[PDB]
Amino acid sequence: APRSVDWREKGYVTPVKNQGQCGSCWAFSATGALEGQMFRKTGRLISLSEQNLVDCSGPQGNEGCNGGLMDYAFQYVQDNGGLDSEESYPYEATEESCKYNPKYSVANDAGFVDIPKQEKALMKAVATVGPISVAIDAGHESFLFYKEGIYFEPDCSSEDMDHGVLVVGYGFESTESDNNKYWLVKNSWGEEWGMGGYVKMAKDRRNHCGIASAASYPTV
Ligand SMILES: *[C@@H](O)[C@H](CC(C)C)NC(=O)[C@@H](NS(=O)(=O)c1ccc(F)cc1)C(C)C
Repeated sequence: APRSVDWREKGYVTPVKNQGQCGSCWAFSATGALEGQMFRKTGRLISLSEQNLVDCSGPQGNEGCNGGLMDYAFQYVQDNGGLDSEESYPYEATEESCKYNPKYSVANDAGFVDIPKQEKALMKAVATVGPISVAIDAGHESFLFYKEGIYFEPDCSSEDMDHGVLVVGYGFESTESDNNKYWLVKNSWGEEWGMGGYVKMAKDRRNHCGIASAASYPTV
């Protein structure tokens, strides 16, 4: 792979969003990955509806504000034949009945790819595909309070992830030979969290916080 990647600079990434007090992280992770792949296919970046996924993707296994998986969201888009735009189907931070309208669909996918569970494969996918949906262990106050720099939490688990986010690139701080490496991660807690809503997460430390444990992207 390249030494560093940032897909924001290539037009693949919408602004940071805010899931509110709803356990819909998986929906924001899924729309981010689909936004990236639809841009790769068409050259147009269009913000996608998390509310459409929250309300409508139960049949694929999601549970609205009580949690879900990005792969189940990619399966819904395939099954349904579409996903509405954010503008047409705005986010309400609470589960409601399904109001999908095909007139306003702006995305589709034909399934998904699960990445092998290690960071060299994750890096290859980020470099060759675009932004990648991942699950991490975010369940520490250090993550809530993160401000800047490379996040490393001694008690992070590589097995027990609870929060879905989006890898948009990677790189290094300091001189290269220090191996001060990070994943560039878009969160869905608003731009006041973190570094404008982003976090750099420890890279190449044996899958810190599980970032390579449940990584995937949609096939468009
Ligand atoms: C993010 O907002 C979600 C918060 C949970 C506590 C509702 N996290 C998830 O949906 C996670 N998916 S899951 O399948 O692991 C899960 C975990 C705990 C739950 F209570 C429900 C579902 C995340 C890994 C996407």
